[PDB]
Amino acid sequence: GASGSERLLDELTLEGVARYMQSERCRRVICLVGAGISTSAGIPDFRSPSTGLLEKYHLPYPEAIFEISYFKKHPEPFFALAKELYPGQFKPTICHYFMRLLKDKGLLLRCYTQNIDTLERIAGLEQEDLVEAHGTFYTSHCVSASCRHEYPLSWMKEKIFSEVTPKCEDCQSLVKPDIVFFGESLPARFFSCMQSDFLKVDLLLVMGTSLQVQPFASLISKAPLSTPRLLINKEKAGQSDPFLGGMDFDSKKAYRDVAWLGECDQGCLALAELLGWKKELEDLVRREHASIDAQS
Ligand SMILES: Cc1cc(C)nc(SCC(=O)Nc2cccc(COc3ccccc3)c2)n1
Ligand SMILES: [Zn+2]
Repeated sequence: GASGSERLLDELTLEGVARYMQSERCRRVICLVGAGISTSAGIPDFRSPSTGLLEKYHLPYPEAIFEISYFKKHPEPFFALAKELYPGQFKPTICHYFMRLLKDKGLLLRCYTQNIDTLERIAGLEQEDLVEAHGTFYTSHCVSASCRHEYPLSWMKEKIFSEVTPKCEDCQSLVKPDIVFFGESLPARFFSCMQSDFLKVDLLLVMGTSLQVQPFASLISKAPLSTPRLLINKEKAGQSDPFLGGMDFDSKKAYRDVAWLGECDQGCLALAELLGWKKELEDLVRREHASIDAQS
């Protein structure tokens, strides 16, 4: 039920969420994550103005570089932009490894991500664990329907840096990263998984997303009425627009939604510490970071 029935959280705080998580009531967690979980890895949110998408690629207009139609006839700008924005290193954040701990602890049902940077995979989430709602750079495909040859990121990276427009070795068609361009539908996996997972969820962990991009944002409304929802984000997000239901953190009717405001790494660290996981998290991160730093 809603605010009229027995609530699952004993209090609407990070401390209440932690007690809930270590109770028998909470077995299956869905993470919903966005660009906010990767900024501390040095990957800007290209939707944040302070980063902002300087682009004299001589486009007929700015949005074209995001459009699938334009890409297919003029791919060079996109791949030039891809070389410019290519991360200098792929080191997942404390937040990413917190989700790996969730997996290790048997609590992770699914991570739905809006990010295309592959850090969830590098952190040790497996394909079965992931719904990459906006696609990913991890794999690319020949765009010809009769071919659709798949290429790994290692192949696409070399093409991007060598500034050679990637073409299929089998048919010489364009090869496109598996990211969702404007004009493309979200992956079928998104809708298939959503239909099943939200029947099974005990906790929504919403991290590093302002829940402004649809249909990803609508995911929070697919939770059962009783399911607690914890937002870890720099700003409060997900409340209904008073002009145009969503999160209710602060009203007298609030019963299940909690907002922890700050950096995602710091919120996840705080939650891990409550859970008694801080040493485990520290050890995992320092080990994986050391390994990545030492890549030779
Ligand atoms: C493995 C890996 C490799 C790379 C090139 N980038 C990343 S993450 C950093 C990042 O944002 N990169 C990037 C590259 C190109 C375009 C855009 C944004 O424009 C679009 C255009 C169409 C669909 C979606 C987004 C962003 N990760
Ligand atoms: Zn092909």
